[PDB]
Amino acid sequence: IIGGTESKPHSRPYMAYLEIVTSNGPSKFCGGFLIRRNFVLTAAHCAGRSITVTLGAHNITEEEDTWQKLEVIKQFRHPKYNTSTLHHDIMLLKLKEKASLTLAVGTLPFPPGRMCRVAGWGRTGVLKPGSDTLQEVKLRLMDPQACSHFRDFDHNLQLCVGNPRKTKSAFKGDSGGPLLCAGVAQGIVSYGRSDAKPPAVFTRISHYRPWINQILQAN
Ligand SMILES: CC(=O)NC(C)(C)Cc1c([C@@H](C2=C(O)[C@](C)(c3ccc(C)cc3)C2=O)c2ccccc2)[nH]c2cc(C)ccc12
Ligand SMILES: [Zn+2]
Repeated sequence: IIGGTESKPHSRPYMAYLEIVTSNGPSKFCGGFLIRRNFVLTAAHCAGRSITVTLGAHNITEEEDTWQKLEVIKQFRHPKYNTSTLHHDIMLLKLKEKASLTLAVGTLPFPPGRMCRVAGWGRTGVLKPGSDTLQEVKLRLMDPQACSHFRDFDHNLQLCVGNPRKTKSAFKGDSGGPLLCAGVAQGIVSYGRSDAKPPAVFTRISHYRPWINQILQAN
C-alpha cells in the first residue's frame, strides 16, 4: 500500500497473509480474505506448488496468540484464467480444517464516483520492501476510460481504482486483497504499472458469484 495509514490492530479480521512456494525460487507473498471458515478468496496469479495461510495477524514479524497458521488442501484457479490478458484473475483456497472464530478472526459475508478502502502488507513504494504492519488506504472508483492505457482492461470484468492526481495506490504484495465500498466487498486487487502510478485494475466480484457458489456447494 502506497500513501496509506497503519490499520487499527485486528480491525479487519477476515484478512489473510499468503506465503507461496515456487519450485525454482524463494517465497513470494499476496493477500486474501476468509469467506467461509474453510475458504479463502485471492488472485489466480498467486497460485504455486504449495501455500500457507496466516489469519489473525497485524505485525507479521511478531508471533502472538491471535495467529492461526493454516494448511491449504487444494487450490481452485478459475478455469478461464489467461496469463497473457490477465482476465479472470480469481482463485479459491480450501483449508484442511475450519478456522476458529475469535475477536481477531472471522468471515466476510457477501451482501463509479464513490470512495472505497483496500488493505494489505505489500510494498510502500517502488524501491521499498513490504510492510511489517497491515496498512490501508481510501481510493476513488473511476470511470472505465481512466484505465484505457491497459489495453486488455474490460469494464464488464474489472474495476478501475485510484485517482491519477494522487500517489495513493495498491502495489506489489497486495494482490488478492479485498476492496470494500461502504462495508461491502466489491473487488479483488489484480495488477497495475511497474512504476506504481494509479489507477490500478481490480477483479469485479459480482461477475463471478455463480462460479464461487458452484465451488462452495460441491466441496
Ligand atoms: C510481471 C509483473 O511484474 N507485473 C507487474 C504488473 C508489472 C507488477 C505487479 C504485479 C505482479 C506480481 C508479482 O511479482 C507478485 C508479488 C507475485 C506474487 C506471488 C506470485 C506467485 C507471483 C507474483 C505480484 O502480485 C504480477 C501481476 C500479475 C501477474 C503476474 C505478476 N502485481 C501488481 C499489483 C499492483 C497493484 C501493481 C503492479 C503489480
Ligand atoms: Zn494482537
